[PDB]
Amino acid sequence: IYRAIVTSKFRTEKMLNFYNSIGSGPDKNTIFITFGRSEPWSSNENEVGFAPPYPTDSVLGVTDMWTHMMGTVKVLPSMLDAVIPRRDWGDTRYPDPYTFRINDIVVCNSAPYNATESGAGWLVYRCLDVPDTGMCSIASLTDKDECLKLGGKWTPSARSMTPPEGRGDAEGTIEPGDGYVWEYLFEIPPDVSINRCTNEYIVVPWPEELKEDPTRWGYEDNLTWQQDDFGLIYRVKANTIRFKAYLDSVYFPEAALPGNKGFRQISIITNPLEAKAHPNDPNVKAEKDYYDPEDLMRHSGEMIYMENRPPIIMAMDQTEEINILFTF
Amino acid sequence: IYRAIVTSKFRTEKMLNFYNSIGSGPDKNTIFITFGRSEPWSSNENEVGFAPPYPTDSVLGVTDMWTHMMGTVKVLPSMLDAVIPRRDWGDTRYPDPYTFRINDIVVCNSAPYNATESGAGWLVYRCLDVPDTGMCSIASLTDKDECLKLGGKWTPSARSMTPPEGRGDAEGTIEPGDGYVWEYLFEIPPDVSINRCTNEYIVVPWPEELKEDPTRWGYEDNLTWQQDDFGLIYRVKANTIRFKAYLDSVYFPEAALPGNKGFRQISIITNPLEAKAHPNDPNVKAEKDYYDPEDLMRHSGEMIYMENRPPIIMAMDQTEEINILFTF
Ligand SMILES: [Br-]
Ligand SMILES: [Br-]
Ligand SMILES: [Br-]
Ligand SMILES: [Br-]
Ligand SMILES: [Br-]
Ligand SMILES: [Br-]
Ligand SMILES: [Br-]
Ligand SMILES: [Br-]
Ligand SMILES: [Br-]
Ligand SMILES: [Br-]
Ligand SMILES: [Br-]
Ligand SMILES: [Br-]
Ligand SMILES: [Br-]
Ligand SMILES: [Br-]
Ligand SMILES: [Br-]
Ligand SMILES: [Br-]
Ligand SMILES: [Br-]
Ligand SMILES: [Br-]
Ligand SMILES: [Br-]
Ligand SMILES: [Br-]
Ligand SMILES: [Br-]
Repeated sequence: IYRAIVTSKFRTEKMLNFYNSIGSGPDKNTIFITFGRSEPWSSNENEVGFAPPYPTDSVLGVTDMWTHMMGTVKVLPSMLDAVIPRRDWGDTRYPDPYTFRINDIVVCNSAPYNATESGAGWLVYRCLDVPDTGMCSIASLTDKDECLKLGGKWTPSARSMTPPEGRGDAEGTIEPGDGYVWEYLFEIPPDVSINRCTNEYIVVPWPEELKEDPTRWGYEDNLTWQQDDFGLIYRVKANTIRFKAYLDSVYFPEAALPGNKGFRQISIITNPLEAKAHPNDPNVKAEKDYYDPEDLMRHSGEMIYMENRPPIIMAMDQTEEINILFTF
Repeated sequence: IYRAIVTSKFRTEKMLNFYNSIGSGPDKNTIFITFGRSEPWSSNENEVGFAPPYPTDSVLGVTDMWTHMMGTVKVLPSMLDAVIPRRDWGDTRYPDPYTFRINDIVVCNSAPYNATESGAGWLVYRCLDVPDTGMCSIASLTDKDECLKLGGKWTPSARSMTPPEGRGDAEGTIEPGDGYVWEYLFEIPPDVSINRCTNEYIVVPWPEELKEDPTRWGYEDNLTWQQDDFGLIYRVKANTIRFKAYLDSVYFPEAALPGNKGFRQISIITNPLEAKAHPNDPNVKAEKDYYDPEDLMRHSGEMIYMENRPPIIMAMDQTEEINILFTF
């Protein structure tokens, strides 16, 4: 008899609680990324389009993971980035380069066809309104607000004749005139773009990092903080965390030996405990940065994510980058 | 390209994130439950089978929600409960009352058909093994282990003769004889099974309260604490939280008088702010236990949940139990 819904702001909430929960202390969580394996999938595993087996969400799956674990890397917050699907205004290398949709977060000033204010990093804007005529996804209802009395995912006809520029009005509202409307959100720093961003995704700072260094993210001229309190991740429907962990082979010389067939498994384990002598002892939370699986209480903590992929070669003191996408 | 996924523990992990993120300070959350709208949805709202319209997950939705907010109550941890689907052994008022599957969580000792021990609350066992002979999701798979390794859930053709009793062996194993293995999990105190549980949901203690006082949850003999660290919610794949809160008219005189209109909207705002004298005044995260909407800065916080229902009359000195489900 009751009609309820979890609003998308809940998807962001989860993502935030998770990111905030991480910390040192018994009151906090420590997550460890893990790698391991050697037993090659099959012969034809180095082929192109080769899909290894999915990981088995089961205790046998978990143990089959812990058995092949070769080492562990503590994941700190500075390695987690709230990210959203990247969409550059006019990138014809993908679909609909000029036609968008309401609430679509579009990036600008990242390419010659984005160039709007050199010297600044990528500027990200939100699409508030679009051109009248178009399609309402479901049913029909089309005109000035025919699909705006209910507001269903609406794809317009006419295109964006031009990228929005600057930081809009006090509320970042910009009216290009092409029948579109945008809201200036923020500015991504060069290094962040270079180091953290990708072709698929961009980074959204966290409320905290935003409140501490506003100008850094082109968030200073912003007043919507008097309302959202640095809740940008909320404003752009961010609900995805992209990791960025480097495997320091310099740590372990175990597989940094010539041959090596690399590992094919990855897993994120939360709150694993340090191997105890007398099993009837007080469990200890693992808070160091690295660990030898044997130095870790097998099965301790919770395994929230397992990954299977082709083998990855590791050298002497060669640095290997690990990235994963958690969604909420 | 890669073959990876999130395991069941990830969901539990999210629920725990939510529950633990609540409190004071900036890295924690203050959740309020709002109740509002006195004006009828329509003249037929009091008619049986009447459902109002689904709320709209849009800024308009929130503005509207606020437009009609009558009051808001702070949500305390003691009000949230990790709950899992409830399946009572023997409840012949439902399907498979004697036929279970692997990993099913059954409840015994919660009614005559369950009775196993006066002097103990509900005992929640987990089905570990079942009769070899039976049927399978995919017909062409007339074999346990076959259907076991092929995915499909196996349904034993031989029913469970008697309900599992006691706490079992070392890890909690129990074998009546009907070729149905069981694993005792924990127990549920009356004060909880009576106020917290429902027909389809049984409460499961959170780690800290399982720690704070074990024997209470029949988790005393337990040894898994030497590894899972009171992570019971993980073992049962608990990802749902149930809200138990009370709306006292006494604190909202306005909204109540000998003849009011009631309230038809409930929603949840995380981290709202109190009213400001002026827009630039630093943001004052609202922590009081209850607010009149006017005392809160409109649109502050993040509305992660909305819900509309027929009117609920809020007479003088009468409290209303407001329940809310959250799935992660
Ligand atoms: Br109902
Ligand atoms: Br830390
Ligand atoms: Br399992
Ligand atoms: Br597990
Ligand atoms: Br850090
Ligand atoms: Br286009
Ligand atoms: Br970096
Ligand atoms: Br933050
Ligand atoms: Br931060
Ligand atoms: Br150990
Ligand atoms: Br699940
Ligand atoms: Br947590
Ligand atoms: Br909206
Ligand atoms: Br909103
Ligand atoms: Br409490
Ligand atoms: Br049956
Ligand atoms: Br009965
Ligand atoms: Br109670
Ligand atoms: Br807890
Ligand atoms: Br607790
Ligand atoms: Br205000």
